[PDB]
Amino acid sequence: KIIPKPTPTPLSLESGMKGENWRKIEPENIVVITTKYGDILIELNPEFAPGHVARFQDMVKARAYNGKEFYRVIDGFVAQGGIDAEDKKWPPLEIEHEQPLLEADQIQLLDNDDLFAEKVGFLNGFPVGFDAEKKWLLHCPGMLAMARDSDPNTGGTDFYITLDAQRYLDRNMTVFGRVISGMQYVQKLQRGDKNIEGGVIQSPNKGDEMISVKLASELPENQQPNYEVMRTETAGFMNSINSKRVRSDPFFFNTPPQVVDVCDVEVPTELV
Amino acid sequence: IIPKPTPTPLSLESGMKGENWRKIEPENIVVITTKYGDILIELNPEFAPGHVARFQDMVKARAYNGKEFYRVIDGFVAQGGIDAEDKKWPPLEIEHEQPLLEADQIQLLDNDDLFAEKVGFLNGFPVGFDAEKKWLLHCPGMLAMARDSDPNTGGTDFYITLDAQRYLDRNMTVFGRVISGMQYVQKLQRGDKNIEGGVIQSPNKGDEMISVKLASELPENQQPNYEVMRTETAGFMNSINSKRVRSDPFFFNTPPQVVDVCDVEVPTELV
Ligand SMILES: [Mg+2]
Repeated sequence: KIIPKPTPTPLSLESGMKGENWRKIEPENIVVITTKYGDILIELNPEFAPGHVARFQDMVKARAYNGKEFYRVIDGFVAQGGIDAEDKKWPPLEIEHEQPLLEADQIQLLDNDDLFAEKVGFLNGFPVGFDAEKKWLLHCPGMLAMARDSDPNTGGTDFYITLDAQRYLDRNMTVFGRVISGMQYVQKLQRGDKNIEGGVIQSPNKGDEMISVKLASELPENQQPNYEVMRTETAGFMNSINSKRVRSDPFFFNTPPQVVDVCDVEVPTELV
Repeated sequence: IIPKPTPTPLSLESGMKGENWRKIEPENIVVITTKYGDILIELNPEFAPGHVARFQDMVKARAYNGKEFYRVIDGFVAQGGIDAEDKKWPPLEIEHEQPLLEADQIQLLDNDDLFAEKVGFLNGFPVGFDAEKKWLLHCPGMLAMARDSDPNTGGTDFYITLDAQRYLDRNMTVFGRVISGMQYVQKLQRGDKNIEGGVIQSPNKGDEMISVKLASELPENQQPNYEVMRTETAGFMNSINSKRVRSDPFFFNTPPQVVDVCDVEVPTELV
């Protein structure tokens, strides 16, 4: 029995210690992956993939990922990890590769070209593509998505983090999170070889361990890492875009083009 | 200021792989030994002969041995070098671009690019060009020379791109590409971009370049022999079209027939 996708919920816009131009990340949507290198922190996105977020939370709370491995890692591509097995406790999910575009959705359009989509921009701090009917998350670097088999509804336990942009995967995979801290540790993960079992790390060697995985909500509040994200629908966010397009430093005797790759735009995200 | 010399064409000596491949000359292979493993880089005197010669001189003088990747910003660049003033190594004239030659056999990428009107490949390197000039692209895993605001101030300290930094194109001397050990570059100790521009702070130190050598400094049978596919040949198109045309039923939404010039992998093999 494949688990059907539930209805999406827009991300909370609760004001934080910062101005009304920022939103609090809810603690249940913060995942802390502890590796020997340090902690990888991820913001989950139930606005695009509520079914996968719920599943991920369940597995994390159930300690299902503790001691598991990033068993498949290809440099410059993705770092993939999970239970590396089928478990009757965790049946497959319906794919959540895109969502209906809603009238309430406040997308900040990026007013320069993109190679893969006619329209790209930002929605609640996440990079997105959209058309008249649909919206989807972009496979920018540091995005969390669910691995699957050829049939779309086969994902549900094993995930990957993008090491570089993989835009060709857009609208074919369930993206349900983004890295907000510790991306450097993802980059330290033991690599496999793409020409050997598709990057699966081979015996006698094993991928680096997920020593523990928790939700911030599992910690007592006074130990919870408090994160806030700039609201990308505000005028203040444009600077984060115009700083990369308009480069006036005398360093440049050849003025750079007024263009920025949507996946290079950094959304202000701060620990509070 | 050391003036820039005339560019020199890359060797097209055929290898074990055949006439559609070229051997990389050992003098144009740099081996950076880290605690993680070896980073190998192919130098490009076709674009930056002056910087290549300088870099070769410093490597042979063992000037980089025991030095650090002292400035590293995740997703940006890993910068290393002597991190000091040295009278032995005066600044070089910038080599940020070269005249486009009719003899240049550029393989044009026939899809859009965000930063340049024409992009493609020249002797296994990503390039941009117009009517008059050609330049190397700041794709990931490219080696370039750090400098100050004045163009002719580079010459000792270099950086390796961790991700594409195309906005730097035509403003910096790019003079090499990583051909092996990119994963080790990604393991390098990081600094913090909001603290001294990513310079790693005491008591911590950047990871050490334990040794830096040219392959040519080794005896022939210990030299790593690398060959690169000639990008002007028809065989190279697959490396492009494999990523543009994805017909696998895995994709129920067929990807657009487009590839970022910096995502194209030029066949490069150890033999
Ligand atoms: Mg990139």
